[PDB]
Amino acid sequence: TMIDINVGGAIFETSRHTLTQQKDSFIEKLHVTRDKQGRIFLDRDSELFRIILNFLRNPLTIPIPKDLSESEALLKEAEFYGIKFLPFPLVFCIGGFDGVEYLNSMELLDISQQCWRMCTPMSTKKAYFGSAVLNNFLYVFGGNNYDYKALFETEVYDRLRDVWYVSSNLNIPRRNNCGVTSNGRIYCIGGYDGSSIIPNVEAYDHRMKAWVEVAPLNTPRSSAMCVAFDNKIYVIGGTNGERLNSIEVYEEKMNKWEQFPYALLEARSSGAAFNYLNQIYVVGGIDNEHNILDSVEQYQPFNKRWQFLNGVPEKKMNFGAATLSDSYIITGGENGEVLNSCHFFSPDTNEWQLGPSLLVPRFGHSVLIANI
Amino acid sequence: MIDINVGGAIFETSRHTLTQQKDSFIEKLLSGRHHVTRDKQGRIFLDRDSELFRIILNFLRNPLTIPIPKDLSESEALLKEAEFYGIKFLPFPLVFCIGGFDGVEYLNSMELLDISQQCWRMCTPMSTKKAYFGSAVLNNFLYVFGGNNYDYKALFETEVYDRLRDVWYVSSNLNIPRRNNCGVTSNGRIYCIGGYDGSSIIPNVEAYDHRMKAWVEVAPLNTPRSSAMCVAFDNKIYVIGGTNGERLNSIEVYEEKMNKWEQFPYALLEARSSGAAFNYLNQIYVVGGIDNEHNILDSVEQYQPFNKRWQFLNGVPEKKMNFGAATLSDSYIITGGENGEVLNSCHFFSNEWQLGPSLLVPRFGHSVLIANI
Repeated sequence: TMIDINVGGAIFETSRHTLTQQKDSFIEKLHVTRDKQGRIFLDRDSELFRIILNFLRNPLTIPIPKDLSESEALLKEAEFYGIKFLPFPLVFCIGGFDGVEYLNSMELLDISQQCWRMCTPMSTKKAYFGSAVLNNFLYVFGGNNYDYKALFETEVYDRLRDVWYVSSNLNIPRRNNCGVTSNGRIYCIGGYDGSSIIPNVEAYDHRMKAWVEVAPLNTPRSSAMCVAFDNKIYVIGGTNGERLNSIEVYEEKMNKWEQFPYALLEARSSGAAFNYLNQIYVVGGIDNEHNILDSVEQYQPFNKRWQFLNGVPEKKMNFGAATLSDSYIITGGENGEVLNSCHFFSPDTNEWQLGPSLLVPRFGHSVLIANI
Repeated sequence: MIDINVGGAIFETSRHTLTQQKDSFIEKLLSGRHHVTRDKQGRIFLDRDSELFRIILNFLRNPLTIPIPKDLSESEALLKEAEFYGIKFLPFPLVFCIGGFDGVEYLNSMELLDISQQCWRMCTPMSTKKAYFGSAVLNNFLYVFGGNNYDYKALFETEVYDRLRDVWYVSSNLNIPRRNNCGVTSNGRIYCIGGYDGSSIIPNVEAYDHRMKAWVEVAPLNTPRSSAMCVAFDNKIYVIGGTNGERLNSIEVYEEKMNKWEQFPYALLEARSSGAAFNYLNQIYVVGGIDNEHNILDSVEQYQPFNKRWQFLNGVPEKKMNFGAATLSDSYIITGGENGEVLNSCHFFSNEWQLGPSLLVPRFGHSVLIANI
């Protein structure tokens, strides 16, 4: 059957099938407001709707925005309508160090082909940088290479236009800083400014289009792990001369860091932390006896203590990692040797499934997930 | 955290994991919208293969990693099983472009349309290079049968592509070798219709039965055709147009229940071969080709059974014949072909025509096949 819709004065003729192929989207859900001639009416931008409708008419073909603004405009619009351009996540592996060279190369996990393919490189070669996703653009910031002990540059990846661009500079150049997204902002936490280990924390606001400094950590930390959920930011472990087992909590709403009452069982840096439901996880890294770890710690809010789980199949530090909808993926790292190995963790079993291997073995790199 | 009982084996998991695919049969089960059977210990119970479920459950826990079957048997067993649960291993269709002729060489190469990168990528080639072969999908395996190259005017060989295992293998031989034969799947069998046997234009029709593992001959066409166009819907098979020396405009309908081809009362007014036919809802569509006045066509004809007549619609953005083409959900894809030059262009049809990405290797006499695993 065939629906007419009025979007911002423009009329679009389509079928019920086309507009509701995506369950629970806003357009599918839509007494509604109608125009004089009876048609469903949306006071939204017609041209953006047009592009989205052509996408829905053939979902094998992804829109190509004409510039940065329409690209940002389109993703925002699609989010309002509840539309996804791809029914699977895009898993990216960025930068790092290969053993002798710093890298600007990027790898994308090809679900169809069940392997990693080389993808679009960023402009600056670097390892050990903060990274995060904001409105499904990829952000990388800080880091170091052969020309600089610490960097202030921020690069941003626009997938739909397939291009990297240069964004705002960090106030304090640093490496081994932690990046996390919390409530519409990117936070840049701790690290090493080139001469000392710092407590400083910066926030990126996209309306401001700028990095601004916010409340610092109570303890300087480099190579800490961070994770954000439930309007809080957790910074875990890291090193200031000794590896730490302490944890600081940022109440986003109060711009205040408090000490977290429950330390790690194993003090560590250069690992990774993540979140599933109410629970926090910590994986890999290196301890204060300089041992590279495979151990995993889960924090159970019910019991208010950290407990170990089964470890990762192989020990590693300075890997790239990120959570997906079902899983947690881990890529590369170092452990005596430079690694290309990848594993998925399921909170359904707390076990680790082997994944496809990176084309270029690397550490000090990042993993980011785009859900466009 | 749910416990489920499959073939006596117990699996501990979550509702989240088992309901990720909306409206799958297993989601309907674990969401209370369909009668469930339970065991004494209370758990949901499924009288099915335990090992196949294990493989599927591991898939569901990480849908970025696709199961690799250990052999042909399990590969078929798994797809059949996933189909029962209503589960797909990929959330998009796999669109393949196979074989053909590039202008100078016959091809065994196959291209896969990469949705992520929005381009065509080279895939696993079949073992024999050929153009003008019949093709079809059956239980999400790709089949190719017949064809020709510089060494053979016609073929009886059938190759089959298994995507989960990423391998081609040989199947049963055709009874009558052909090139310029037409392929269709109807009620569990692949049909091989018409063509050129190496010596003449023939009317013969063979059906492949997967249980018997044999091509078995059935009722022939009333009129020999090579390069005809075919389609199956409403439990019937329609063969349209083609050539026997001159292009034809006649159309034959096959009733399986009577093993008989009848003439279709509404012929094309305009005769053609080397095109394509397809189905959307109740209507028959016919696209491109070449007429008896030797014009390479871009026209599209729709048959509306309600009004009992053929009508033209919006054409293909360009004229082409001997292209590969296939239907997706809501859409229709058309790739390559010839119009003086060998083409690599692609287009999607709904009632408009959208431009697509272009093939790596321009080709005609090839097929397009779609796997939905």
